[PDB]
Formats: sequence, structure tokens, C-alpha cells
Amino acid sequence: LTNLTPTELLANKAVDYLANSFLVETPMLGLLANRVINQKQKAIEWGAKVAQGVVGGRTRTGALANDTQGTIKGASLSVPDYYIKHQFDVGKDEIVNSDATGKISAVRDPVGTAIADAFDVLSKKINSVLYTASGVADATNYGIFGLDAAAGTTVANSATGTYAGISKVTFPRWRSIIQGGAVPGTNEALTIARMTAMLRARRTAGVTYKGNQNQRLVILTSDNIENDVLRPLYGTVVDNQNVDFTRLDKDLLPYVNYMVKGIPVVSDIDCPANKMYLLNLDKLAIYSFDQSDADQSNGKITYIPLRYVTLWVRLADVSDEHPDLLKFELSVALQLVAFDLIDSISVIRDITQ
Amino acid sequence: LTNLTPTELLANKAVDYLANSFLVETPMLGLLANRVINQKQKAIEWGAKVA
Amino acid sequence: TGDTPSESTLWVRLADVSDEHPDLLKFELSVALQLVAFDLIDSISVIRDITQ
Repeated sequence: LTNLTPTELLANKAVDYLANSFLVETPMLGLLANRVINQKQKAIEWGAKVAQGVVGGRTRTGALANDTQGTIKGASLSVPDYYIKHQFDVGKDEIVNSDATGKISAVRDPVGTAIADAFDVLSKKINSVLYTASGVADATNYGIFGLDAAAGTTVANSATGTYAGISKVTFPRWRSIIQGGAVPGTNEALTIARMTAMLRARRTAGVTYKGNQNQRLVILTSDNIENDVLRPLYGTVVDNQNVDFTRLDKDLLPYVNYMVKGIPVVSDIDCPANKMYLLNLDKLAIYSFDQSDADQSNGKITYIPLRYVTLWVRLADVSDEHPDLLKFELSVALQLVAFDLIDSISVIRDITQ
Repeated sequence: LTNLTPTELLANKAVDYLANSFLVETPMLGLLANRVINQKQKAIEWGAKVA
Repeated sequence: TGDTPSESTLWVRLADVSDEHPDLLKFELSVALQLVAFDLIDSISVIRDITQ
């Protein structure tokens, strides 16, 4: 009876479930993950066409007049020199204790749980610093050039700046098509005309603009414009399908809950205040620097891949001489590479909400 | 067609030389290095018949 | 300046003086030695002043 088998001796197994109901959606990162590339070099080199050669026509026997050619330039970003650090202290005498007293499998690997919730908070921060990240590498713009600094924040910021070395002032094709209200920075209502004018300006730049062009044009939006502006406009989701109902994707469908005449809109609550990002997910990538050559004898460094529900994040035994502590550290370095900035990002910044 | 191949992207190879000729003559070290005595102890004692 | 570097017997410790930090390796190359003039009057003699 009750007095026998008391509470203290009744160690009742609990369901091996953690209830980590934090960050169900990493929209921007999830779009760019599975297409991140880790490279052994710390800088990102690529070629950006800036001008196209004018063409000319001779007769069948006309003179072979020489003709101007294009101009490509070396855009050179850099995997930055400031990690997104997350160090935590455990102690051996509670890792081993929890390997035996931990009821939940999550508690039974307290370092595993610590690194898992570290992944959650870390990819949340990554997502937050993929839009509004100055690239100054000062613990809030961790090292990433984001989307407001890859492109600009204002219409003027699309010009008057540099990105990946290429100057937006001398090369208009290196700008973005950031465009907003009639009076800038005043948050007008985003009529149908504004969105269609954005897409039309995106056509006139040679940039992918239709729903599916085998280049994955997507709309990042604050999950507020998409519901309170993009839903009343454009009506339902079925009346915004492509010309034929091509199935959306595998790596793009999870983050999309709406379409705009095709053109999947990804709703991120972490996307900044009223603003919109027509991105070209194929022309956007995230690069990371792989320090695989790290003291092979040491078992300190592991590089477990980041999960956002491949991108690696370094897990390090940052352990002092102290023999009863571990002091792990999870650090990831990313650079938001925006190939062909005229293609990769465009902004409709000046929406109400 | 020099614009289509900017120096930024054109990354040229190297002779792989590292011109490394710094003064390394160490005859003071070169003498009496073939018989550097590696003791297991920190002090070097001996006797000197002085007077 | 041309002949082989000729591995010595004065062993130099390259100590991998790392840290808990996973970004720096911080190697060290340290050596200690003493020049022991056995028979000071025999081991060294000097012609201290010479014009060049």
C-alpha cells in the first residue's frame, strides 16, 4: 500500500521527449542551407558580369569592324573573422551523472541537449543576421553582410556603396532594385502596382522574375506583410499558382505558405520590419570556412553539422587545465554571399506592414 | 578583351621560391655544436686547479 | 652560407603551446644552453683591440 513503495523510491520513467518548442522556422537559413558550401579558403571569389558587349551587323561581305565586349569583375567577399560564439560549462561529474540518472534522452546527454538548444538559438541568430547584418563584425552584425548590407536598405543605399569589392557607384548592374514609396521611407500600402513594378524592373535587369525559372525566385517577407498585405492582395493561394501547377519544390516548400502569381513567398518573423526581399535563392549562398586541419591528436574539435528545423558548426573542448569541467564552445562563421547583386536581392522596403 | 579577364579573378601561379637568404652563418655555433653536452641536470660543475 | 644546415646536437623544443582556444595554435621554439669555459684561461683568449 501507499506507505510502502514511497515517492523517493518510485523513479518513474518519463517519455523521452524534450518539448523544444522554439524556432520551428528558419526561413532564410533553411532556404540557403542545403546549398551552403564550406570551402578551405577564408575569402569568396566569384565573377560578376557588369557590362555586356554591344552587338553590330555587317553585310554578308561587310567589313570586319571590331566590336566592344563585356566586363566581368572579381567580387571577393570573405568568411568573416568573428564567430557566433556559444560557450557553456558542464563539468564531468554531471555529464557522467546525467548519463545514468537522466530520464529523458535529452537530459541523458546534457552536452547533447546543450548543443541542440545552442543550435536552435544559434540558427535563430543566424537567421536574424542574414537580413540586418552590417558586416562590421561586432557581435551583432556577427560577420555576415546580410541582405540589407549586401544590397542596400534605402533606394539610395542600392547605389552609394560597395559590395564584395565591386563598387555600386561605378557599376549600376552591381546594384539592387530596392524601390519603395513615392516619398521614400514613408511606408505606403503596397498596391498591386508596387509589386508588379518591382517584378517588371526585375525583368528589365535581366533577372529571374517569374514564379519558376529554374532559378528559384522567392519572396522573403516579415510574416506580417505576407499575411496582412500579400494575402488581401493577390487573394488566395490557389489563384496565385503558376501557369501550370508545377509542384513547388523539396527544399523550398517547407518555408512557403503562399504564392504571388507563382513566386513563392517565404514568411520569416525574423525578416525585419515592413520590407520585402525578392531574392534569387540560386544566386544567394552562405559560405563557411572549414578549419578541418585542427590538431588531429586533439579530440577537442568536432564540427557537427548545424540543424535548422551542409552547414557545419565547430564544437570545441575549450577546456582549461581544470579536470572536472568541459567548457564546450559552439562557433560558426558564415558569409552571406550574394552573387550578381542585381539578381540576388531586391527590396520593396517601403511597405506599411 | 582585357575586361573579360580582370586581374581580380585571374590568379597567377608562382615560382614557388620564397627567396630566403638571411645571415645563417653560425661558426661559433658551428664549432662546438657537434658536441653539445645535453645534461640531465641543470648545473655544470668541474674543478679548476687555480693556485 | 651554402653548405647543408647540418642538424646539430643542441635540441630545441618546439612545444605546441596551444590553448583551450580552438583558433590559435601558438607554437613555441625554445632552447636553453650555457657556454662552459672549462679552464677560463685556456678556453678563451682575446685580442680585444683590432682596427677592423
